[PDB]
Amino acid sequence: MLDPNLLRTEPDAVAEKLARRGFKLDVDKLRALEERRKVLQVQTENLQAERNSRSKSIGQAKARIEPLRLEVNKLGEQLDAAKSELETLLAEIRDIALAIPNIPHDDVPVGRDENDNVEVSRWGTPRQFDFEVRDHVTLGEMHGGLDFAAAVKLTGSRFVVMKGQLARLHRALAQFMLDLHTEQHGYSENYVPYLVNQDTLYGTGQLPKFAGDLFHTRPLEEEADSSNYALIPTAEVPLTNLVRDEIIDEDDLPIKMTAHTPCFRSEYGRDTRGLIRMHQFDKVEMVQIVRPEDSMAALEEMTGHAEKVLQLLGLPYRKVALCTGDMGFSACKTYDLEVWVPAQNTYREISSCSNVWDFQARRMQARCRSKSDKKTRLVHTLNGSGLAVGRTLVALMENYQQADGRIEIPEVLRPYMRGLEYIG
Amino acid sequence: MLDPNLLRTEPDAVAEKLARRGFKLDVDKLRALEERRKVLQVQTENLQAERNSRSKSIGQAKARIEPLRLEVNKLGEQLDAAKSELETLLAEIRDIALAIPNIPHDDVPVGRDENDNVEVSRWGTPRQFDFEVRDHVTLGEMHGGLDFAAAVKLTGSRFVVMKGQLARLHRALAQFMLDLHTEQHGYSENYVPYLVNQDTLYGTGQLPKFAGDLFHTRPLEEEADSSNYALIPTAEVPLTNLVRDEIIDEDDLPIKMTAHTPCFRSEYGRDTRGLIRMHQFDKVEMVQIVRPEDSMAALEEMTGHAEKVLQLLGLPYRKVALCTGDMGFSACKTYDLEVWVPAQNTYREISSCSNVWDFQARRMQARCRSKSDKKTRLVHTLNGSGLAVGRTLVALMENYQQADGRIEIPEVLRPYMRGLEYIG
Ligand SMILES: Cn1c(=O)ccn([C@@H]2O[C@H](COS(=O)(=O)NC(=O)[C@@H](N)CO)[C@@H](O)[C@H]2O)c1=O
Ligand SMILES: Cn1c(=O)ccn([C@@H]2O[C@H](COS(=O)(=O)NC(=O)[C@@H](N)CO)[C@@H](O)[C@H]2O)c1=O
Ligand SMILES: [Ca+2]
Ligand SMILES: [Ca+2]
Ligand SMILES: [Ca+2]
Ligand SMILES: [Ca+2]
Ligand SMILES: [Ca+2]
Ligand SMILES: [Ca+2]
Repeated sequence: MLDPNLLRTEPDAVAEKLARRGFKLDVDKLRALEERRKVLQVQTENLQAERNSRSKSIGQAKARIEPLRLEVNKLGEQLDAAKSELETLLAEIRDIALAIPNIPHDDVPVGRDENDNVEVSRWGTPRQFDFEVRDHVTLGEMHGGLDFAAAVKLTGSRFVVMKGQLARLHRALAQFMLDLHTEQHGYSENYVPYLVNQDTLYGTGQLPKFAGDLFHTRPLEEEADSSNYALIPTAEVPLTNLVRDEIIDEDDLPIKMTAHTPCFRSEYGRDTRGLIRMHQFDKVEMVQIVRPEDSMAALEEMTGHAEKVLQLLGLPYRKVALCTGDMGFSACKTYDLEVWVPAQNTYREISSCSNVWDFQARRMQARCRSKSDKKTRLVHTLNGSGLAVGRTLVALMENYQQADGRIEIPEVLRPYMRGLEYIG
Repeated sequence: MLDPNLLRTEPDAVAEKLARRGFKLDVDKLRALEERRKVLQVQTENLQAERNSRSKSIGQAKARIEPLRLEVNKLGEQLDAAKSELETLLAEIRDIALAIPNIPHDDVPVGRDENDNVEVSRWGTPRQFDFEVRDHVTLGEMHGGLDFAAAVKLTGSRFVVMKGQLARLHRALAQFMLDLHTEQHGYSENYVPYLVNQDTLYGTGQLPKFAGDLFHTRPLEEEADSSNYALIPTAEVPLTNLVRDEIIDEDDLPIKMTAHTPCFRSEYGRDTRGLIRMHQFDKVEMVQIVRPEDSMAALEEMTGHAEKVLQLLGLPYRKVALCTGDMGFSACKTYDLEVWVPAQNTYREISSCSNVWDFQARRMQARCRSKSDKKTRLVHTLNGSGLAVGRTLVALMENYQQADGRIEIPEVLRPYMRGLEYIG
């Protein structure tokens, strides 16, 4: 959510910044609804005042009454109707305001799509192979460790069953990422719900615009009106909402959180084969709750935390600053890490690191204050993959493959694999 | 599913064994539907034969035809109607047969409920405290590590947010269990889908009788008729279904599988406070696919594997043989492990270990064969908690608490906690 006062005082300037994302704000419709809202607000608050007054006239008459009793019930009918009308108009203005993406930061290059994104840095040298490169799918079949057909039988398409040593390697990856961020990077570990409510989804921006990208659960019989849940598309959703309706002491900031969770999404034709696009995938998420003036330094730090995973694993990658047209809804500034994928002869996204500014903090009412201060202010929120675990397994398998199909275990993972050097 | 031939040849003996579970099989209704089914089966298969014959009369006439063309379309109408009627009757017989629980094994003591269960063994001596025992909820609040209120905000009741060192301890527990079973007990590790289809749920016995105990997901827009899924209530569901529609070589048995997953259930008034009853909980599951003659020896072995977790963690427990009236739907024989819970002054279930016999194997069409053999036979299936991770955390916190609220880390977990001796 954008600052309502910023929409009221600078709508054409807001519209101009949003135009860079390819988003067209309907200033006229929004203005026409807001002008009508002010008329109905006055009518309603006048009705509220007259009802409260005639109610008080009854209280002093019933102590010192049917003609006044009928008048208060007639006024009560009219006010309830007036409030219902105003609330429908408020919901309509809300539907527009909550579908507005975040204003891009001035650091963000202007562009229409992913082809306009700018490479910032590059690390490592993609390996030169002495044999024909096998993809992770072929390697998974050779070890009998990645079974797509069994997952179609159990569930359907875009699911996988991992078996044996490759399942153990996938686990070792998540353990290594969690230990790195909690031991070296200052993140606190968390176990979170994998099902969340509507308030949580509005808070981080999945609602109202991206309901179709979620798996929704039908309400429970014994919880009929309180269990309309959705599976989390990322640990960012429950972790960021931990500060919803909180006033944090500024001395307690930054709040750095990490979690390892399955991620459920329903986004065809693109990446039909393998682990790249899945309905369920594991991801080690990093979330930072910071002071408004520290968010840009925190973005650089958190991106470096995700880069450290790829460097210790010895996986060559490139760092890309996303353009205005390729950014996600909540982001004001994003860096993507793209890992070398040998069988695809290109770099593929493995992490997305964002500064959300006060966008989710406004929706959530997540505030901070210095003990002295007469008023609070909204915090800033940041989130980044450190990393997507299935895509790391793809990168690891393809980059560490041996001529016979054996997978060399990266040195940093060997302590997590009981010192094992090769799979197979 | 029970053997259909066993219901046809010994219905009163089947009914008598089921009576011990408190289940009343309607032999009369089942017999009346089956007698009618045989009448409709003859009528239909006669219509099939006459349609196939008159179709063949057209093929030889169109080479050597309207009076015969009208006759085949009239017969086609009648057969489609006859098949539709028969299929409705088959579905009705199926609804009864698929709601029949498993026949108890003769080893199982006869009883009505949990008060008729028999203690087999006991291990360890419950600790005597020099202070008032705090429950895990109070201990969680003291460390700031178990937050129920934040989970209500994120989702609703029967969810938890674990923060910091207690979240790390919960993870260390699951890592220790997985390593024990894969390194010492001969189980192969697996990554499974946490959403499953209707076939999978029928296969392990959740369907048709326990749909209300599940969280169901609404179908996806782009997968309208193939995505009616439910969240898994246990890793037993996807793991056991891995052998659905398979013919296994008997030399490849036993197939021993393990997985660590969240478990989603919707079962009020009982265990309102804490981690004992939750909508989401982690569990390390053990599944065995064995030869029919090895299932009873496998039950003893798998129960010992779950006991080994509690012994290495130094958690006193009791082993209980469940009576006929306290067994779960699929089980023919079950042992429950009940861990000492200091704040409750009793033993509480932490594991349920079952021999399912050929019940799920029949539903799934999971078979085995010796290379010589002219026919196959159904395998046996077994499943057991090694263990429920949230309930292990309860047991660990309460049994290892210090006077000031500090949690002593059990010796076997110290390598999984970087050598840390105490939380706090
Ligand atoms: C398997 N798979 C997918 O199917 C889709 C995405 N990803 C990876 O997830 C990373 C993070 O996704 S995101 O870009 O939408 N950003 C977030 O979720 C934020 N909370 C930051 O993590 C992508 O970069 C993909 O690599 C999959 O792995
Ligand atoms: C948190 N919580 C619950 O809310 C309910 C049960 N449990 C534990 O789960 C164990 C296994 O559940 S079961 O008895 O239904 N059996 C199975 O699911 C089989 N697949 C074997 O694991 C119980 O023994 C409870 O300890 C919870 O922890
Ligand atoms: Ca501080
Ligand atoms: Ca992106
Ligand atoms: Ca975001
Ligand atoms: Ca063998
Ligand atoms: Ca039980
Ligand atoms: Ca069972």
